[PDB]
Amino acid sequence: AKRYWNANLDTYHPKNVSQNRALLTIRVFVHNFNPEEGKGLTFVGSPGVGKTHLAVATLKAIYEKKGIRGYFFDTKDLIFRLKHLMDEGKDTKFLKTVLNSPVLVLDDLGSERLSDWQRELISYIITYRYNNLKSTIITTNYSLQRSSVRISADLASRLGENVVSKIYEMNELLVIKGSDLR
Ligand SMILES: Nc1ncnc2c1ncn2[C@@H]1O[C@H](COP(=O)(O)OP(=O)(O)O)[C@@H](O)[C@H]1O
Ligand code: BEF
Repeated sequence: AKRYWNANLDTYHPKNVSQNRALLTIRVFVHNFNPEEGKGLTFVGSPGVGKTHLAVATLKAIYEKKGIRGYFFDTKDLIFRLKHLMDEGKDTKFLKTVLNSPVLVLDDLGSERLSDWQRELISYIITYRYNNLKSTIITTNYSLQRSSVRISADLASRLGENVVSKIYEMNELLVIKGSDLR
């Protein structure tokens, strides 16, 4: 939540061409934002590059220029939460607020390997937000370096083809290639 208390599109000073184009693409996005269009952004790249930074920035910028309140979740944290109240039987209120949210950030989306019930929820949340035009921002890890449909096949390996296909329709892809990480 608030290790990025200071993550503004203003505190952001791009450190290369990649980070600069992302910033301009975000500013255009935040400016032209209709929650009824269900368009999001997808941030890909290595660790320390600033993906989560820009995702939190985008979430705030939307809220400070459009007044639309969204949510930031770590994907694993969101999944563990839900799986609990899924098999506790009595909290749907949290699930609806997540699914029906105008803006949702899925941070570190299934970066590693996931169990069947984790793949169940991810596919569920994304298909719902795909069908009901609910704008959703994603940050994800890309392994091998040098290859864009590989950002899709590498993602599809741990999420499935169906999901990555829908992620590609709704979102614009922004690769971030900073070096030296954090
Ligand atoms: N252009 C930038 N300006 C200021 N701080 C940055 C920038 N890029 C990254 N950071 C900081 O570096 C740290 C790691 O970045 P992070 O967003 O977590 O990268 P990733 O999510 O890709 O791992 C964060 O604390 C973030 O605030
Ligand atoms: F350290 Be990461 F790419 F959120």
